[PDB]
Amino acid sequence: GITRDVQVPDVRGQSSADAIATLQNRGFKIRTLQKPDSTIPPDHVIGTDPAANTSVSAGDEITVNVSTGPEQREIPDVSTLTYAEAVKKLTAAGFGRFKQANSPSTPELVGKVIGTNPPANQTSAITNVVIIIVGSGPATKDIPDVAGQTVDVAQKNLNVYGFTKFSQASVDSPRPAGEVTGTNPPAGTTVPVDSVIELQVSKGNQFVMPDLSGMFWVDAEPRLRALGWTGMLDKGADVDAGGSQHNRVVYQNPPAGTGVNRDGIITLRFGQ
Repeated sequence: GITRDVQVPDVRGQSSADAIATLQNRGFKIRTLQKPDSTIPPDHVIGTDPAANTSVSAGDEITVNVSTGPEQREIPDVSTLTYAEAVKKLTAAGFGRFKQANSPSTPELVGKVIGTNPPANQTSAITNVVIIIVGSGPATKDIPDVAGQTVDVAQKNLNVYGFTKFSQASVDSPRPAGEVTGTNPPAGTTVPVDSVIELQVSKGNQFVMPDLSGMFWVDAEPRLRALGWTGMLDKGADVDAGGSQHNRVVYQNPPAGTGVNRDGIITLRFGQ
């Protein structure tokens, strides 16, 4: 006959709080089901389940249908070199709306994704499109080790790398003239190909002078002139000192057999 089960008053059409409050007061329990987006029944009670409207035992669980606000996704982080995973991630994020832009960038960002133009840690809508920019187009390269090679070879190596602008600075060195001492920037330094690279060149500024010891100046003179000597000649006073000194070279300031300065300055003396 009459059910000892109790029919539970419904209060749908108001709010979740009021509905739950009524049931909770009576000792009933509820189950709340959330669904993302408000295109489906809002979090406020518009409808309920007739379980409560039926005679049930006091202390049952009534299901309430709730929806949560608009769906947005926070953008997952991905390795910049892994564009495939990046696009995958936007796709797995719902929207899957992405653009790929290439921009000439600083050498370190070239070759990989730099990020997204909109904030990549923040939320984007499922209808929102994210433009992703990848660094492309380098005009920078790292200069190789170039020391011990000739200037001609050095400039050639630099030109091969695309460094068309070079300048060579020659400084005196024990190292022979022509050997590249090194470069202004060290090896491995990434620089623009359109930059002017400085090749520092060893300048020996020395050439070996042949023996002229104990000979006559009548021999010394044509020999020096013949070898293309052009410097400063020290001819002092003519001194009659005897046979040992007659037109004989007394000493040669730069020792025979070694390298003499680029000037070639020879100090020699003869008597008369």
